[PDB]
Amino acid sequence: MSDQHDERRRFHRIAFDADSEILQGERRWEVLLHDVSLHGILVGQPQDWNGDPQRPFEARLYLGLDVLIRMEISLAWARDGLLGFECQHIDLDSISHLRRLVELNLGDEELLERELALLVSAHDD
Ligand SMILES: Nc1nc2c(ncn2[C@@H]2O[C@@H]3COP(=O)(O)O[C@H]4[C@@H](O)[C@H](n5cnc6c(=O)[nH]c(N)nc65)O[C@@H]4COP(=O)(O)O[C@H]3[C@H]2O)c(=O)[nH]1
Ligand SMILES: Nc1nc2c(ncn2[C@@H]2O[C@@H]3COP(=O)(O)O[C@H]4[C@@H](O)[C@H](n5cnc6c(=O)[nH]c(N)nc65)O[C@@H]4COP(=O)(O)O[C@H]3[C@H]2O)c(=O)[nH]1
Repeated sequence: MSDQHDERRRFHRIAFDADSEILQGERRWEVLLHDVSLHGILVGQPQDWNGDPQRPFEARLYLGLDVLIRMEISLAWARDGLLGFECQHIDLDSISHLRRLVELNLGDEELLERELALLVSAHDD
């Protein structure tokens, strides 16, 4: 309840605002994306959400004018109006645009040490 916010996802998720659309079968809907990860996405639940949580969903993100990203995701969970999705497959090109978003959001060398060492608890040592 303090500075732990009960973290359960190894590392945070590049949170930024943008427009996202989800397509499941012959049905499409417009949604706002609240945050994403190199292997997961979070979105808002629209009213026209006429889909079966058991069947897969596809997500398309729109950032730049020439930046169209496509990812295939499945319903992971749903709580308080928001919906989570786990990436099952994503285009090689889309993967790179996500890398670009992560790199730019990263910024550059910094201090706080700890924060930097935190990568230790996950990967790359
Ligand atoms: N089943 C499931 N549900 C998910 C997942 N990701 C998000 N959610 C749901 O969506 C909510 C969005 O987080 P928030 O409350 O705005 O804001 C979050 C966030 O700011 C922080 N937080 C919690 N766990 C983590 C974590 O592992 N990493 C980071 N970076 N922040 C976390 O604490 C706040 C409270 O978290 P919640 O009450 O859980 O609130 C979460 C949770 O109900 C997921 O992978 N699986
Ligand atoms: N970027 C992004 N990715 C998402 C989101 N929701 C789900 N995913 C992806 O799908 C997985 C969901 O696992 P889970 O079986 O729901 O189980 C979750 C859940 O039990 C817990 N967890 C993670 N983050 C939260 C959170 O914010 N709130 C709560 N309450 N639980 C969380 O940790 C587990 C993490 O599972 P993994 O598969 O390792 O990590 C996440 C992540 O890879 C989302 O909103 N954004």
